[PDB]
Amino acid sequence: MQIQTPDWVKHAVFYQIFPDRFARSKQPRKRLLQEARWEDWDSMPTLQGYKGGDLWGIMEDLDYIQNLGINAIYFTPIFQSASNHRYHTHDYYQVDPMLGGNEAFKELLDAAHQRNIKVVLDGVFNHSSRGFFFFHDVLENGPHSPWVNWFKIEGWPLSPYNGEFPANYVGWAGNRALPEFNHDNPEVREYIMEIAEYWLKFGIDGWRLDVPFEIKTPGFWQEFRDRTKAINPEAYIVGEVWGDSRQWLDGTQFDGVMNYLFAGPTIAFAAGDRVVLEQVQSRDYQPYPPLFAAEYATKIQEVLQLYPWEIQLTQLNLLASHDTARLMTIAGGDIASVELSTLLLLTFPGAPSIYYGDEVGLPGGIDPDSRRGFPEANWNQEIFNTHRQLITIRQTYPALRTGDYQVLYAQGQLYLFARTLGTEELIIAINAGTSSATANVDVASLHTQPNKLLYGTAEAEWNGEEGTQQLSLTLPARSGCILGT
Amino acid sequence: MQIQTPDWVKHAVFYQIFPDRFARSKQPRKRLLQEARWEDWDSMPTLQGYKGGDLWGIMEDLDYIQNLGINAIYFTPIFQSASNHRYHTHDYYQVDPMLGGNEAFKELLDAAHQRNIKVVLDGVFNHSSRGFFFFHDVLENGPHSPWVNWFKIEGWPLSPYNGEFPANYVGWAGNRALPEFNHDNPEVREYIMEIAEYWLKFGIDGWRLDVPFEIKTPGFWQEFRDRTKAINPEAYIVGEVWGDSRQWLDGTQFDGVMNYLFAGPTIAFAAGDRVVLEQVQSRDYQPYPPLFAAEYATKIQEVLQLYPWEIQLTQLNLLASHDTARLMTIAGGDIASVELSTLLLLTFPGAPSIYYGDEVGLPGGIDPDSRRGFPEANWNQEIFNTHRQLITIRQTYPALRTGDYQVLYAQGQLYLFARTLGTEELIIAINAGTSSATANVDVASLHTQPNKLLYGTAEAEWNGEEGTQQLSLTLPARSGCILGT
Repeated sequence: MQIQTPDWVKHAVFYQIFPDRFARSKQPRKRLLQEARWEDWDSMPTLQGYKGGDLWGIMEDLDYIQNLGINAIYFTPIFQSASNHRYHTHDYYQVDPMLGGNEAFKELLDAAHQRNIKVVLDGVFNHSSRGFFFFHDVLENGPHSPWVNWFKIEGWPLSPYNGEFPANYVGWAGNRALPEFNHDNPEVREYIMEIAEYWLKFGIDGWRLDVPFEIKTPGFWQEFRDRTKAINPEAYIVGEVWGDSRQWLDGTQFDGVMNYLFAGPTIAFAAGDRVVLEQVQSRDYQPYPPLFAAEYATKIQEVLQLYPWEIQLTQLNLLASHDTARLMTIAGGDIASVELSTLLLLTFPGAPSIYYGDEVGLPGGIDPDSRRGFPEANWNQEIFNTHRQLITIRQTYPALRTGDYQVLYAQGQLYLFARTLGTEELIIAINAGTSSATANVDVASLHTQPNKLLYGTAEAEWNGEEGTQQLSLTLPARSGCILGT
Repeated sequence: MQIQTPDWVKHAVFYQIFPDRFARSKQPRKRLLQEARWEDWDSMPTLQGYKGGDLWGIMEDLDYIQNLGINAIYFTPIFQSASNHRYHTHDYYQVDPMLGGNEAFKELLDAAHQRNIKVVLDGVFNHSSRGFFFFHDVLENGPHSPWVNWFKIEGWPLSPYNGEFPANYVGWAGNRALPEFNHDNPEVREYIMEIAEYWLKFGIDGWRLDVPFEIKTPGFWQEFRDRTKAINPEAYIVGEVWGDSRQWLDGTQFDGVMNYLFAGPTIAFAAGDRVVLEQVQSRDYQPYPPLFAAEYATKIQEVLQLYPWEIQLTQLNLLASHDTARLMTIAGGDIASVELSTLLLLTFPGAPSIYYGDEVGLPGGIDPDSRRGFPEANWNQEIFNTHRQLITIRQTYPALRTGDYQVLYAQGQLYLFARTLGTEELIIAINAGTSSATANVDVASLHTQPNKLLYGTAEAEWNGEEGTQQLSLTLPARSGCILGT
């Protein structure tokens, strides 16, 4: 049973979207009352002047997305839930009406696919909301309810909304809004597995798993993988696990996780002291303290020799997420830190992921509604071009996607590694220092001699003999470059 | 715009069913987890040994139903709601999973239709439940919720479950479990109209309207009729209104109501003193005090000259309902009262309705779970035959369905009326007394002379001259009969 992971993931460029705040469509939209008179429309305020984003919008902006060069988008939760509480699932079998429901989602899906762009959804199965039917039945029937043993019910009576009282049931992180499921209970296991299957049949391209480490019922995720893969052998399973994910990466559970273990160090190194350290994020990743090329190298090599390589190729690398401060903001505004990080991210083994906004420099606070961006131009044309250029490159050269990863130099604030697939070899260098740097590396590992600047505009590109290759590289302060040919 | 009402209703025999307590199917049923392993089934108790009724059952017993001679069944609420709280709608766009959901309902519908039997559903639109999505959003978002103006919100904060506090929102009959809608709000009007349309397209045969008199937003039910009739010109609209329904019976709203104004008197007369008078029912109808033939005649004639005749023909006559004590029980056990009432009901102008169980004598208390019957034999073969016989007759002779209604005699405890359509005339007599009775009526209204006992076995069937007809009828105590030919 050799380990296998979706090959399309291995060459994909992900784009994480927050649909409620990404884009609202143009032409009139029968948001909720689909069958409503365009005459009585002015009579219905809520629908007539709806504000936040919908799937319509996203679908309409598919041009922009694809132009950036991202071939797969993956959202937060989009199933039916109360406003700005998308994680308090109310109904898993419906897309939220305010987003356009199943009808709109269906159109986005089809639209994205004709363009050959995948779509992954965020599954929240550790807990739901008070309105979730079965919980409701329990709240409406107390002890006499048929599904009391579907949740983690402490005692009675329950105070789901009051506060000054106990609710005698377990809520995610001690909250009475996220009633936790009793995953041990096989019936629950079944209901969930069916939700996964339903959407896969619906035609979605895989699952993101919210806080999948909270669900510890043995055998769970393996079944989740079988029942999922059964429906679609090329479906992508990604757990949002911040930290050592070896428990779920033996090849029988997830295809990979959102690699925060790559995010922290990269920023620790790429931004170092510049890291704001209020926008952390310090449940999620450790982008501190600042690292030097040698510390980053040892840290990165630790990360890379941690999971089976097939999984490493289907890891979802990132620098920002809905749960964290945007990139431009976490770097105190330093463009350099943004260009250098993205450079490492887009040249790292695994699937790179961009948080909508970062390709444009859009800033993002940590909490709350210090966010927002429907991400009006209203950009940072510099950093955007970095993003689009780097993505083309990663799509132009195969070694950057599935090549190997070998550190060549790592001293002071200068870091050089090589991505190599077959005879195609590339050298990537990062000057995280403020002073123009220069390194003489013994590149005896390579079989060729990358001497063309595919990106980065660096100097000291002097090589030499062939018996035993020798290289001298000089890069401007706070810069990076890709060498090829 | 001449008044029109569904002609099929005019010749239908309705059967009111309580699906949760009518019949549970036989063969294994994947009740909730449709896609579940038959191996892990013993692992899922709730589904493995489910108790109460489902639509499967009903569908399976379609033979019995059709054998009784009922051609149209109509239920209580069956949409998603908490157990034994079917009126606390949680989701109008789903049949309750415990009943078999949309998948099972679909099969019953198809099955009933191939047998040429209609199906009407109970619509509860004046209020829902705490779990109803939009209410939930309001409970989860308080003042900041987008649909606060979708309900009747008094103030803040709300205590939807506590009790010792106000909930600052209006609940049907001062209850905090039935959050009332703001029908004035056009958006609400729209959402509802769409629910009606949805199910009609789904292929249901009309709507029963729960407490439709509580929804007083002007123009409501007329729109409800247009949008409904548009989808299906032969759809049946019935309001559950106990009392003078002239407000909704002008021909532009309902096709008729559940005629409690016929139920009360009929029992007042048919059962008189025998009426238990604890099982009333004394929000619903006035089956008291006992009436004499002359009081019943004047009362019945008042009822008949109350609505346009087209509506009278599509009125839903009844003697019992889910909201009231069964017939056999309300008559203290007196079979006579049961046979006489059914006789009047099945020979009255409009659509007759039988509450499942009454055709078998099954008893029914008023509250609570002094009910039940999956209605195991376990019958009353006498009263059943009365029911089946009388139904055949009503289906055999057209005058009993759409004929006119003329009182001939009404003195003491003896009542005689005639149903006449074209040249087909029938005489119906009721001896509500304990002593064999006899009447000499001047039947100069008739053009014929019904002299054959189609039912009832009575005596004194002596007629006479033709210039001016004269009739003498003698019936045993507590008896009735139908005369024809």
